[PDB]
Amino acid sequence: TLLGFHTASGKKVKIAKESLDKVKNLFDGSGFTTATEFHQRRSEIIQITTGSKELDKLLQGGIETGSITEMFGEFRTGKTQICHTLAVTCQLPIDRGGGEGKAMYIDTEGTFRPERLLAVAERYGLSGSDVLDNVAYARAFNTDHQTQLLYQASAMMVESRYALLIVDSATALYRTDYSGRGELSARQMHLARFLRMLLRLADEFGVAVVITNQVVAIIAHASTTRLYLRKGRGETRICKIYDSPSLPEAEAMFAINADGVGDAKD
Amino acid sequence: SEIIQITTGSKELDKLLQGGIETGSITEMFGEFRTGKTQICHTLAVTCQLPIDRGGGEGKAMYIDTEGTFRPERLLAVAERYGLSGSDVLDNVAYARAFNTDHQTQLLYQAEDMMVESRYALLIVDSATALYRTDYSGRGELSARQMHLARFLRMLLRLADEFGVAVVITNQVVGGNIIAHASTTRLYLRKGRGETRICKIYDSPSLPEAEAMFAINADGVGDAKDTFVSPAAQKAFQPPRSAG
Ligand SMILES: Nc1ncnc2c1ncn2[C@@H]1O[C@H](COP(=O)(O)OP(=O)(O)O)[C@@H](O)[C@H]1O
Ligand SMILES: Nc1ncnc2c1ncn2[C@@H]1O[C@H](COP(=O)(O)OP(=O)(O)O)[C@@H](O)[C@H]1O
Ligand code: BEF
Ligand code: BEF
Repeated sequence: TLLGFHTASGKKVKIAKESLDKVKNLFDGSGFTTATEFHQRRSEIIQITTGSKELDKLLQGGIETGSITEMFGEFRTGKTQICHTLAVTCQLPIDRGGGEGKAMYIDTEGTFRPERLLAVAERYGLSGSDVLDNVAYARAFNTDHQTQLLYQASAMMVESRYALLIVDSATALYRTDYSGRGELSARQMHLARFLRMLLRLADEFGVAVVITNQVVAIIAHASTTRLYLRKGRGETRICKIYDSPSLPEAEAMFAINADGVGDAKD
Repeated sequence: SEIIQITTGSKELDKLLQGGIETGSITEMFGEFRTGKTQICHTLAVTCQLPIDRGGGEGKAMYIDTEGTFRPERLLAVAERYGLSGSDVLDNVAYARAFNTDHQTQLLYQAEDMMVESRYALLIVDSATALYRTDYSGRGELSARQMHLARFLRMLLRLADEFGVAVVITNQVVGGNIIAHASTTRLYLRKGRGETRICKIYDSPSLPEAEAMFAINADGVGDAKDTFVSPAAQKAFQPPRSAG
């Protein structure tokens, strides 16, 4: 039993046994409506801002809740920085572009820094002590611990209201392919079950699931929105819509300032 | 009733099918990812509301989605493309999301009564196999799930034969395939070079096995120019207005 889900401040998060028994039936009555009712229901989907105007205009609002957003790219392209920015912007009010919910950060590469959270909170004018208490951080060392963290996340999401679930490099613990053959099936199964559990959580709790994928120079669901991060010339970073059920392939520009994601300061 | 054929939005695809999607039978569209299955379904869900002279079916559309990829924005886009009022187009489409095989099967029971009440012309089952391809670890359940899919296809055939609706099911491609037996028309969608999307008549009792090219523009399919309740879905088929 490793360290479970702690907060960015360091204190341990305690879970009631009723919540554990309430989510064990998970991972195992809707009717016909007119397309107008469903289009209205999609207009009610809370979308979390990213701090960048051009990025929010590219996504027509921001990170959509209820689905999986997969940000992939090369090293030092802004995935972890965008995750740190979202982990604080999700606590903003709905009128300010937030989700009014706590954040959840599953780190697999040891690149979690509460200092960036404090910086972006000072940017948006929030209490630095409150934003660190509304972010449940958990470090994962292997795939089994990752899935156990997902189980603990399902247990936690019922007591308190969460709006964002971050999986920083979900493939970091899976891309340890030092073995020859054989593991390419078991690891694929584990990753597929992990993605399906993420989809189940996103559908059940309406939480925006944002996952990070390292690309050197997977089985994405049809509803998954895929973003590709690339470095341009200078500080200008380019985000492209690789695949989206509702958005066509387009590009936008953004930058990473000391306070997080923003527009390119030319 | 006489057989109506629905315009697919692409001239080459309409001439390939000698009119378009045939009603009363099953049309199985299968292919890889990002091949145009969901986009063709979205285009058909609006083109089936056109008058018979314009290549429509003069009936409401039914969209049973299983992957969360139903966007009425595409319907509004293709309705503006065909010059139809978006309100009447979105009001004549009954949408339902299925989460498991049991729900996907039970939705057709309600669909029967819905087609009894109001006139429907198109029943879309987007990824009818996605909930059945949940092999996961049970990659050999076979007859356990083969009997459920058999009853699902039997109900699809029953509805298509009784109400004369065009049943279009989507299949994802990477004991005997009962889908190949239950489906009359079979289209294979492949990705050529670039936006070159190749649609091939893989099997048809009347249409020859030929191929055609098409693309997915911002207004739908086109040619490369070289318990379970129902609220307002119970309303009758309202013919779409012009709004232009
Ligand atoms: N304290 C900081 N102030 C401003 N920019 C920073 C700071 N720390 C990192 N960055 C920027 O963020 C980028 C790091 O991206 P990161 O998200 O860590 O890559 P990855 O997606 O591989 O995790 C660097 O290019 C750097 O310019
Ligand atoms: N709004 C849009 N404008 C232009 N092209 C689009 C739009 N939405 C999707 N597309 C194109 O349609 C394709 C999606 O095909 P789709 O039918 O969703 O795949 P599948 O058959 O796996 O469901 C993408 O490759 C994309 O290029
Ligand atoms: F911290 Be990362 F995603 F490289
Ligand atoms: F939208 Be899919 F992949 F049918």
